[PDB]
Amino acid sequence: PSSFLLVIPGLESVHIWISIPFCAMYLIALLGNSTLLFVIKLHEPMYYFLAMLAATDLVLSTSTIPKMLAIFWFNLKEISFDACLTQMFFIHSFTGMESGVLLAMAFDRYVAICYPLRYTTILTNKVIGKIGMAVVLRAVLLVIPFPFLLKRLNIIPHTYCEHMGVAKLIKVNIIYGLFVALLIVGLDVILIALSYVLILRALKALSTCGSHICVILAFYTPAFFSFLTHRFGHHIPPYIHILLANLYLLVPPMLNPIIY
Repeated sequence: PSSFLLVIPGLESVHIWISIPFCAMYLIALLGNSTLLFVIKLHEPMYYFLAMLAATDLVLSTSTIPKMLAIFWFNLKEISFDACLTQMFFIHSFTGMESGVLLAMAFDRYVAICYPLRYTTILTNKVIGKIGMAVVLRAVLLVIPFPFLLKRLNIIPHTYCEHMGVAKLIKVNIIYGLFVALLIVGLDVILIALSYVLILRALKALSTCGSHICVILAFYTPAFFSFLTHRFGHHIPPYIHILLANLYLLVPPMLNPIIY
């Protein structure tokens, strides 16, 4: 096909009033990430990982809001196929990178707490760069097959091209979609838990790790809520499902810069 006609389907009567929270959240996220990157322009590995997280988060947020805002305001609901594939790949790759960055931050905190005297000699600008490149390469490689698999095979009740939503237009893609979740997100939980049990097994030094727990709580718990509502949420009408997905995707960009 040439174009896709995107469509909150239940609340089709009033649409201007719904766009105010999304516009405000996008502006807040953009301003916070811009300030966080500007302040660095503090040369410590943890701050490097924080900067990478902020940059990836900002680029992810800027790739979904404008289409939704345009649909809400200008009622221009046509998206080219190439744009849909690009948006899908960008969204999924940036979610994977964000998870990888969180894992790297946890590792840095562990190596700081358990080895306070060998913290600099172990983490070297070269090794940190290699770790970051490895995380980016893993995310890109694991996100690269999705557009190809979809292109191997016209109304979307959503606001952006989601792979699960687009795939409804079956029994094979879901296996890989579940495998990738338990490789870049499922393994992050295990490694973070193992890096926290080891730290606690080892007071002021334990309070520096407090801010990093809030980010995990604000980024993982919405994911668990979305997973539960995407597997047992049948009685709820679809517009609630759309609002919940948008909120779960958008509020971590709002919360992250305000915490750090």
